[PDB]
Parts: sequence; structure tokens; C-alpha cells
Amino acid sequence: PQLHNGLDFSAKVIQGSLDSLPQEVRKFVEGNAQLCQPEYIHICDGSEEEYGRLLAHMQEEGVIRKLKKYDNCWLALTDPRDVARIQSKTVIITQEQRDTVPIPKSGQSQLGRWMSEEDFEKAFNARFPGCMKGRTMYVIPFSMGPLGSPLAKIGIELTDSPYVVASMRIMTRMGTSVLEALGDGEFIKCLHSVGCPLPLKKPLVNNWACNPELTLIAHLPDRREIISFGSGYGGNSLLGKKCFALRIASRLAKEEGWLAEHMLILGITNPEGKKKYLAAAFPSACGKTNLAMMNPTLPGWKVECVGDDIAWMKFDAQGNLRAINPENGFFGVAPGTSVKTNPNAIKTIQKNTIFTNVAETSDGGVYWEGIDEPLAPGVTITSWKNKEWRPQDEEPCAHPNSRFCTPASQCPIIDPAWESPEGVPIEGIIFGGRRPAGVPLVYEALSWQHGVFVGAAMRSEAGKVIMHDPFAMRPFFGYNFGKYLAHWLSMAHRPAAKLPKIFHVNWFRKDKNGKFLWPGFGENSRVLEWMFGRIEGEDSAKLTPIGYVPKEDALNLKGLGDVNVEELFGISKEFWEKEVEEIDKYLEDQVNADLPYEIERELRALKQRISQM
Ligand SMILES: Nc1nc2c(ncn2[C@@H]2O[C@H](COP(=O)(O)OP(=O)(O)OP(=O)(O)O)[C@@H](O)[C@H]2O)c(=O)[nH]1
Ligand SMILES: [Mn+2]
Ligand SMILES: [Mn+2]
Ligand code: NA
Repeated sequence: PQLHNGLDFSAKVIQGSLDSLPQEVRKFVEGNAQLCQPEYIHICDGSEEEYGRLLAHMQEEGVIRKLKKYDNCWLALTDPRDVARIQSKTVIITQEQRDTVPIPKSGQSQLGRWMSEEDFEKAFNARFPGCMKGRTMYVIPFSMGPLGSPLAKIGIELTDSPYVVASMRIMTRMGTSVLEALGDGEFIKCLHSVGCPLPLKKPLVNNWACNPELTLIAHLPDRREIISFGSGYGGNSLLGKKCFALRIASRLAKEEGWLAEHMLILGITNPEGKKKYLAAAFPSACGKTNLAMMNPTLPGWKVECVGDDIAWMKFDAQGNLRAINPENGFFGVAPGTSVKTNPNAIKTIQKNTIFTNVAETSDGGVYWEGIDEPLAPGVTITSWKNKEWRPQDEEPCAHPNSRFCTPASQCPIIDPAWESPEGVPIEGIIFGGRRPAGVPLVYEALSWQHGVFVGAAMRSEAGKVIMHDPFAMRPFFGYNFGKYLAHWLSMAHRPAAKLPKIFHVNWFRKDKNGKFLWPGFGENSRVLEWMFGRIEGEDSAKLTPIGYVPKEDALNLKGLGDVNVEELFGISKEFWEKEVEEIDKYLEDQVNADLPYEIERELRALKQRISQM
């Protein structure tokens, strides 16, 4: 067992028992306790008592504040250094770089960031030894997906952050039921530290532990490990959220024949009581959570939310593409959320919700840019930097990507099948981003192969810059993007597969004065209606060089007589000639030797159709 007394950590367990853990879970826990040297080990049970007590503890320490206007809601303000851009510090380790990213023809890859095993071991050894001294190591057993779903996967996160424990309780299914379900099965090992052992070597800013200089978020898919150091925030610390959900899961999906994607899942029911599930991939700032929670303007239509951010999808034996939301909550952007843009989110977030980096009103409510509602005379605002703040100051009151973290079970339009273990059958997949010019409101891909190309060719506005963001997965590919494209294409050769219809949307086209041509939000229900009929086989499309678009009079524009359908659906030869050239250069450089034949063929075909305009 040991010749001395430093290997068995049983004496330091303050909740639970090392003896009751599955064998490999114990090894993971105790091995990392030996390395990181926590004071205590707390095996989380996921109970309400655990949660409430931990929140009250963070409140007493000043790590969070209670938002007294609402029911059991809380506010955390971070060190502003811990929400800087850290993609340069997000890496995947594999034996061969080409398995992680394609080797580009001319430039640096924008499709991921590889780190060698050797460089990672050095980075690891310079960070983790002793990193939890004086702190509790929490052990978070969690399921990504409904417990017992054939599509669910289990993780164990070790963390020294109570904020992570509380947020993981919301965003995943956490606690004793998961350990019991796991037994001696496989799981993803998730190791997290804020990187600030006690006694603190550097000043603590805003009661928010982090280590920006050593921040590193690493994924080791061939070891089934996620190892994250130095950040307490978001996808860097809630290791289910992106690390597991997309980066590790996309690699597992490649190995196992399924898909892990940055997609909402919604259910839409028409006035004839027919319901279809749709998935949609848009980048950050492009409105997945607005769509997923849409309040439709068209009478007799209903939208319900399965998930707002991650989809895990697998063709079943019957050929249906079955999707689950592997999350348990919504980790939504707060700024821009209003009664106009997302009324269902406004309803959801007034109880049991943790907010990070938003402003606080003097009566204990929340505030942010784009909230689009006034404060009673008297009510004052504290910014996310803990300073008094007034409407006409230059600095925003909330961080621009500040977040709410809310239980999915509270959404008033949560779908009745949102945690069905079998998943929901996807009939359409939608791509899109911000395109101020050139790209119509909606078009439909001509085939599966064309649809994969449409995903691959996605671009979005960041002077303005238009960047590529294929499949809305640019930050998140777990492996070589060319091999991901081949994996998508391979779905067409699968037995019985019912390949969903693929569409591309653009909510963001602008006129010459910079005004949005389309009102969007709940009005996007009109576009969903057209997609719905297309899936049913309706003769509602006209062929163009980029795909099918709605026929004249096919789109329901009742209540929107002022919309300029001609500018909104216009397709210019000049624009599209440039577009195809841009996509060609991008795919050649960035995908290079790993570009599938079928994607190059779709590029050639689009070029040719544009040439005949
Ligand atoms: N004009 C217009 N803007 C929209 C529409 N839907 C959403 N937005 C804008 O999209 C932004 C919100 O998108 P985010 O919450 O960042 O997008 P997301 O896809 O949920 O992002 P993540 O949560 O980071 O994955 C705000 O600027 C909204 O005003 C629309 O239909 N029209
Ligand atoms: Mn979102
Ligand atoms: Mn996201
Ligand atoms: Na703080």
C-alpha cells in the first residue's frame, strides 16, 4: 500500500468515501491528490443541501453575491484577466500533428492547435505539482446526457473551485446517481485547477482565483483526458461545456460513428399538429439561443427547446438521426437578451440561476447592454468591474460575453422529450452566420454532399472582418477538419440513413444604410415554416446557383408588408464569383491534402453554376 503515509488519502476525505468509488475512479482521484496536494477531498453527491451550503459559503467569502430581487440567484464577478481570449492557450495532444489539424499548404492552421506530448508533459510538470495546497479537491461525477441514454457519456471532474461545482450541477447531471450508474465503466478524466495554491504567491483580484500567465486548456483524446490549468471561467473550468461536449466528444464520435456538434436542437409544431426536430449550427454572437427558445410570431406554430448549444447525434438502425442535448442547463450570453429578443430566457433566469460578469442594480437585480428595459427612478447600477455606472458612460456595464447559467428544466418551453434517452429524430440541419452582404435570408442545399460543403464554407463577420467558421466548429474540432468532413460525408453511405435536409440562413443581411433587411427573432418562424414544408416535399422552391430558395409568394410575409424581399433574396454574380474564390483559397490552404474529393467537387460545381449567370 505504502511504506509511509502519503499515498492513501482516506484521512482527508470530508464527504464520501474513497472505498466506495469504482477502482479506476479511485486511482484517478488519489493519483491527482498525490500530485496536487489538496487539503481535503470532497466527493460531490449532487444534493440540494450540498449546493445550497456551498453557495452560502461562497457568499460569506465574497466569491459570489446573492441577487436579492430574484429567487435563489447569484452573481460572480471575475478577474477581468480571466475572460481574455485564450484560444492560443487551448490545445490538443496527439502523437502526430496531422491527426489533430490538417497541415496547411501555405499558412498557419486556423482549425485547431496541436501540442506535442513532450511539450505538454513539460507544461504539466511546471503547473500541477502542489497546485491545490490549502484547498479542497472536489470530485464531480457527471453525465453528459440523460442518465442511461445510449448516447450519454460519463466524466469525473476534479477541481479546486466551488464555482465550478455549483455551475457543473446546473450544466450537467451530477452526483451520487452517476457514480452508481458508472460502476466499472469507462469515463473521461477531467482535471482542473485554478492554479493558485495557498499561501497565495500573487495578489487575488476580485476574490477570483486564476493564473493567467500559466493558463492552458489541454485535451488528450488518446488518454481520454482533459487537463485545464489557470482559468476559473466558463469553457476553461466547466469541463463538460466545450472540452468534453465538443473537443473530446467529436473524436469519440469519429471513432464510434456519431456526431458531436455546436448545434441547438428545437421542436417545431405546425397548425396541423405535425412536429419536426431541427438542429442548427451558428457561431458565437449569431443567435443559437434566440432560435432554440423562439417565441414564434406565426399563429398556430409552437417552438420548444431541446438544447441551445450542443447536439450529440447518431443514426439508429431505422435510419433516423437521433439527437440528444448532452447538457442539463443553458450557459447563455446575457448581453442582448431582452423581452424582445428572448422572452423565454427572461422567464427562465429569474430563479436558481448563476450570473457571471453582468451588472447589478441597487435593488439586487441584473443589468446588461441590450437588456432594452428601463430602471425605475432611484435604481442605480454597479458594473461588472464593481464600479458605479451610468447609461451614458463609454465602458459597458457588463462584459460583452457575460453569461447566465440556468437549469434547462425551468425553460417554460422546454421540450417534453428534452431528456428522453433515445433522443429526438432530426429532420433538418441549419447552418448560418453574420453576412451583411450577398447571402440570402435562406437557401436549401441540393444534396447531402452540397450541404456538407455549405457547412464547410460558413463565414461570419467578426473595420469589419469576415472570418471562416466551418460548421460553427472552428474553436472546437477534436481532430483533423478534413477527416471530420469525410466523417460527415460517410453518413450518406450508411445503411438506411434518412439524411436530413440542409439549409443555410442569414439573419444579418444589411441594406446600403447598414439597416437589417430582416426583422428576425420571432419572425424567423416564417423561415422555419418554409423549411418545414420543404422537408414535407412541398413545391415551394426555385433553383438558383447557390441552392434552392423560396418561390415568389412562398414565404409568409403577413404582418411584414414593409420587407424588401428582392434585396433580401438577391444573388449577384459578382459577389458569388468572389465568394467561391475565397472559399477555394481557404479550403486549399487550411484543409490541403485532407480535403475530400466530394468537397472539392462541390466547389467546382458551385463555380460552374455561378459562371453561367
Ligand atoms: N438581427 C438579428 N440579430 C439576432 C437574431 N438572433 C440573434 N441575434 C443576435 O445574436 C446575438 C446573440 O447571440 P449569442 O447568444 O451570442 O449566440 P449563440 O449562438 O447562442 O452563442 P454561444 O452561446 O456562444 O454559443 C445578439 O447580438 C442578438 O441580437 C436575429 O434573428 N436577428
Ligand atoms: Mn448561446
Ligand atoms: Mn456555444
Ligand atoms: Na468576484
